[PDB]
Amino acid sequence: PSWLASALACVLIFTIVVDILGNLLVILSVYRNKKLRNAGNIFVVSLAVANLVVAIYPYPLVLMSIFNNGWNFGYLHCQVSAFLMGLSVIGSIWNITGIAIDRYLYICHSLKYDKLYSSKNSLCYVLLIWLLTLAAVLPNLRAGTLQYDPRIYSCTFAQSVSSAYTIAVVVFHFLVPMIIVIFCYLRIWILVLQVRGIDCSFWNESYLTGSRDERKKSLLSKFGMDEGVTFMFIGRFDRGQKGVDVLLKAIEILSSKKEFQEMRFIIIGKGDPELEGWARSLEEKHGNVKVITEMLSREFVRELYGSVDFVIIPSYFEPFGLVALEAMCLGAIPIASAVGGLRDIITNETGILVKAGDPGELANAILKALELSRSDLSKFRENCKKRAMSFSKLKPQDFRNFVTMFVVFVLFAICFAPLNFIGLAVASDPASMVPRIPEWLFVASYYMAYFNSCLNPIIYGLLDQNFRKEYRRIIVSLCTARV
Ligand SMILES: COc1ccc2[nH]c(-c3ccccc3)c(CCNC(C)=O)c2c1
Repeated sequence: PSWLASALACVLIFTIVVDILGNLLVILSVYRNKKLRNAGNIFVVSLAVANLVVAIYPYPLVLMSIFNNGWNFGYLHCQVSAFLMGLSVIGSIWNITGIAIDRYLYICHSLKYDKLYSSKNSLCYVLLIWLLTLAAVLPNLRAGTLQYDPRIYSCTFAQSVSSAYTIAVVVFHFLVPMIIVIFCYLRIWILVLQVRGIDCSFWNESYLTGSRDERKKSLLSKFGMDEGVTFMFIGRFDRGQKGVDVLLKAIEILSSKKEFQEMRFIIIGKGDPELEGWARSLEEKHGNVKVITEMLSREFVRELYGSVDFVIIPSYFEPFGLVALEAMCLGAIPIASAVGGLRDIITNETGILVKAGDPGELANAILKALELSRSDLSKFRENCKKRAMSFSKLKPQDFRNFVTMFVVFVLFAICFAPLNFIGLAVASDPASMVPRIPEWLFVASYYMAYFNSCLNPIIYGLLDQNFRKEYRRIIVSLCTARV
């Protein structure tokens, strides 16, 4: 239809104008604003340079080609314009990966140190990204996989020339970065929820009265057992979640060992009546095993964390693991499954890590925990506290920039997911699938991808307070005369 042709031209005109003005504002703002002048934003400047390239030479030729309803320029213009569109779109996905790693390394640095993370080698990594993308786009000139597509009025990467090239492009320059970025932002989100989650004004040693040795002697006395190395579990009783069954099997393995006499176990929780029986059975057979099926208050749990020597976390699946942080507040050394969430909290100096679902490896860990002398235990406890303390320090920070960068990525993925999905579909049978795929779907997936080249300036102005203020600062400074 006549309107379908002129509609596409509007989209490109809009994309071009917004891209040039908007990305000039992004590059200006970063070098103008002191807060935006960080080296971690070098990745944002190269991304704006990548976005700008397509609007000066390739996109205006595509716009002219709509009106000509054909390629009226040379084969060389068809090759160079197709090439620079490659450099831009491949450069931008890798630059987005660069930001995703930079930000994940920034949160980790602020957790371990009081000094601000300085992305010192950031400019050196941007030079590797453009060497990586130039290495990926350049083989296409000799392969002859760049040609004109009448359906979208442009010269681009033809997905039907050779399926091997298109499969590799979809795998290495879309799926691989996707997995890396999804991993970076997932690990960031969990660490923010842990920062949010902890309460240092509740889980605080100040509320505990005497000495640790005293508190423990008193706790054990109430339970009717002598002084020993005491271990505690606090969780639901279930087959494949919190792993009280791995702990129960471990207590059985240790009951034949001489070293068991020196051990004390406080198992707290409820759930499977079978796992309740097994636990009550070990309680009757051994006077160093105590089970608490009742529900205890935060206050009493806080006293237990400040008395017991170790907290066992034998979980199969533990997304956040606030329990470990809560225990570390009151100097309880955790022995926990090296699963997600707990591996982020427990460092090698602040606890013992074990492979989930192995009663043998847990039994040996408990034996290793027993062999630790008072002196080693004091440093371990001190470390545990310095680790909990580093989580709560990040509480007043502004986590808005993480959201803006995440939105910049999410929108990139939406714009390019159809193109890459079609890419795969065409790769399966280029001869058969070129007609079998709808024309509206094809034209939409290409112009959606083109539209992405103007989105980042709009996002920065809508979610980042600094970019919003600076955009206005520049606009006025150029349009308000001096007299
Ligand atoms: C591999 O070398 C090149 C070379 C030139 C290229 N130009 C484009 C492209 C630019 C803007 C919008 C859509 C596609 C790609 C991306 C091509 N991806 C797919 C799935 O066909 C490209 C790749």
